[PDB]
Amino acid sequence: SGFRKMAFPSGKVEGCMVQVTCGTTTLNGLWLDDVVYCPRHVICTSEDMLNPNYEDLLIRKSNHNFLVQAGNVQLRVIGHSMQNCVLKLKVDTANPKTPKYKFVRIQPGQTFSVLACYNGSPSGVYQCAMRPNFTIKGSFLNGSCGSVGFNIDYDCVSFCYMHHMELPTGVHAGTDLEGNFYGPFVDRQTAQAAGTDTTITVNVLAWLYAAVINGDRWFLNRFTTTLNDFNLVAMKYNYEPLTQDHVDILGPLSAQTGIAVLDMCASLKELLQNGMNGRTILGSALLEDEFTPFDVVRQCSGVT
Amino acid sequence: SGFRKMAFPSGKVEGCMVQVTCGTTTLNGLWLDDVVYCPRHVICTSEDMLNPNYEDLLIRKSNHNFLVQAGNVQLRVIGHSMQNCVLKLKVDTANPKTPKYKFVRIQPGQTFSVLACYNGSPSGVYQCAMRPNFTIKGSFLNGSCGSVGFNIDYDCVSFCYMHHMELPTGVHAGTDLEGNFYGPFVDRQTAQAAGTDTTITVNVLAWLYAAVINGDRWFLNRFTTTLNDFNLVAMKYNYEPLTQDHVDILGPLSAQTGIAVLDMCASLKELLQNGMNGRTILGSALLEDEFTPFDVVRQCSGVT
Ligand SMILES: *CCC(=O)N(c1ccc(C(C)(C)C)cc1)[C@@H](C(=O)NC1CCOCC1)c1cccnc1
Ligand SMILES: *CCC(=O)N(c1ccc(C(C)(C)C)cc1)[C@@H](C(=O)NC1CCOCC1)c1cccnc1
Repeated sequence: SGFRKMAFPSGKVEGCMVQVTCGTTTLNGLWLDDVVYCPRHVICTSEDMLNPNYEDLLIRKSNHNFLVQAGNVQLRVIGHSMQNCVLKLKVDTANPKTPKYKFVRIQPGQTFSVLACYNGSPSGVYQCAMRPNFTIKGSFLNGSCGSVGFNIDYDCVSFCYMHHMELPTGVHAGTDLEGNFYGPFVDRQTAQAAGTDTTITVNVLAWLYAAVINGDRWFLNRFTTTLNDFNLVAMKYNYEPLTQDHVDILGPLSAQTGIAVLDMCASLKELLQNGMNGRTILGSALLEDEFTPFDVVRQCSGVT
Repeated sequence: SGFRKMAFPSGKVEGCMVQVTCGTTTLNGLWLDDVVYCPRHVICTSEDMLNPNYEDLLIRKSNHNFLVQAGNVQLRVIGHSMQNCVLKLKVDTANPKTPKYKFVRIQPGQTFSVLACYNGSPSGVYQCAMRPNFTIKGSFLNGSCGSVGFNIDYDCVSFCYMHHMELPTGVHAGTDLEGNFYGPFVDRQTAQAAGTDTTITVNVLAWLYAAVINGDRWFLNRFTTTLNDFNLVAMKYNYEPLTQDHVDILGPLSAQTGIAVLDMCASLKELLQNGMNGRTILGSALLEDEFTPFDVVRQCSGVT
C-alpha cells in the first residue's frame, strides 16, 4: 500500500545522455543508435536569442563545430541535419547502451518521467504531465535543455519530450523527438504566454480511485451525477470536460473498487464545491491530476 | 526554475537488483561485489510470520536453498549469513555493475530515493524521508521487500534503507544495510503501532526558501521570531523543535535569498496559525517537509 508520485527507473535513459557544445553553448543530447538529438538552439549566441534564423545560423556550422562527449570520451560527428526544432548529429559510433525505443508524441493529460541533466550528466528524475495548455511544470535550470521525457513499457523506452525552454512565467516548453513543439511555442526569446492551465479531470478521478484502494475513503458520498451535470461543474472549476472515452478508460478502476465512475464524479463534484475542509487525500491537500488511470493501475499492480 | 520532488537517477542501483527466492517466498536482493543482501524474512513461511525464530529457521536452510537470479541468469550461492535482520548471500561472481558504494544509517528527517522492485525488476523510483517516528511513507506492494533507499554523491551510492514491511496502518518499516531496523520495529507479524508523525521543521523551512527562489513569495511577512518563541508554536502543531544546528544548516539558503532564518520561522509561524487560506506554495496546499536544505541547494544549483 501507499501511493507516490513515481517516475520510471531512469537507467535506460541515463545510458543515452551526452553533452553537446556548439560555440559557447553547452546543453544535453540524446544518443540513440548513431544519432545524437538535441535542441537546435544549441547553435544560438547572445544576439541570436531574440529572432534567430536557424537555417541561416546553421549554414555557418560544420560537423566539427558540434562537440559531442559521452562520459569523458569524444564522439566523432559525421553528419548534421535539422528536423523541425531539433538537430540530429550523426556520429560514427552507435550507442552501445541504446535501449529498444520509440518516439511518441503525447496528448495533454499524459504523464511521463523527466531525467533532468546538465553537461550530459543526470541530476534527477521526476514525474511530469503534459498540461492541457501544452506546457510542463518541470524543474529545469540553465543548461538543462536536451533533457528528455519518457515512458517505459517493459524494455521499450518511448521518448515523448525534449526540453527546450522556460517561459517568463516559470513553466516549461519543449518538443517531441521529431522537433515539433508541444503547443504553440517557438524557440525564440519572445513573449509567449501560456493558455489556461485546466485540471486533468480523468487523472483526478484515477487518483481518487487510488485513494480508495489505499484506504482514504472519507470523500466518498451518497451521491451520483451524469456526465452533463458533472461537466457543468467541471467547466465552472476550470477542469477539462469528461468524455465517455475517459469513463471507459476508468473502467478497470471502477471494476476493482466497485465504485461506478459517475458516483466518483459526484464525489469529485462535492470536493470541488465544498473544498477539502482542511482534510487530505493520499497526503495531499489539493486534488492531484498528474496520475493517469494507466499510472494508477500500474502502481497499484506493481508492473516492472 | 520550478521545484519538483526529485529522485536520484536510479541506473546505478538498477544494476544491483536481483531476485531472491527461498522456498515459496520471492523478494528482492541487492547485489554488491560478491554479496547479495536481502531481508531475512525471505526464509519465512505462512506459519512463521507470527513469531519466527530466525536462527532456528535458518538452520534448516543451505546455500542451495537460496535461489538468486540476476536478470535471467542464476547466481551460485557459496555462503550465507545473518547479520541482524538481513541475510548476506555470498555468491561466486562479483557484480560487474557494482557502483562505488557506502552503507549509511540515516537520521529522521533525511531524505532518500527508493527504487521499488518486484522479482528483482525495477518498477519505479520516488523520493522518501525517514519520518521522525522512523517509518517511511512509501509505495510498496507484496514482493517489494528488499527494495532499497539510497542517496548519490557524484558517483558514490550511499545505501540507507532496505524495505522489510508494512505496518497495519499502511506505513513502512525497514532496516539500514547492516540489518538494523529504523525505529523499534521487528520483522514479525505483530501489533506494531507507529509513534507521532511530526513534521520536519527544518525541511519545511528549506522548502519555503525553495519557494522564494522560485518566485512564490506571498507568505513572506513583516515579522520575526526567536527560536524559543517559534518552538512554542512548533510544539503546538506537532512540528519538530528547531535547533541552532538547523539554523546553521539553513545558512546557505538564508544567504542566497537574504531572508534571515528567524524571519522565515516567523513566516512559517503565521502559516501554521492562519493556514494557507486556499492558496498554494510550489503547487502544494500543505507545507512540504520531504526536502532537506541539502536537497533544496542541490536542486536549485543543478548538481549532477
Ligand atoms: C538550455 C538553454 C537555457 O538554459 N535556456 C534557453 C533556452 C532557449 C533559448 C533561446 C535561444 C531559444 C532564446 C535561450 C535560453 C533557458 C530559457 O529558456 N530561458 C528563457 C527564460 C525566459 O525568457 C526566454 C529565455 C532555460 C532556463 C531554465 C530552464 N530551461 C531553460
Ligand atoms: C516482501 C514481503 C511482503 O510483501 N510483506 C511481508 C513482510 C514481512 C513479513 C513477515 C514474515 C516479517 C511477517 C510478511 C510479509 C508485506 C507485509 O509487510 N505485510 C504486513 C501487513 C501488516 O501485517 C503484517 C504483515 C508487504 C506488503 C506491502 C508492502 N511491503 C510489504
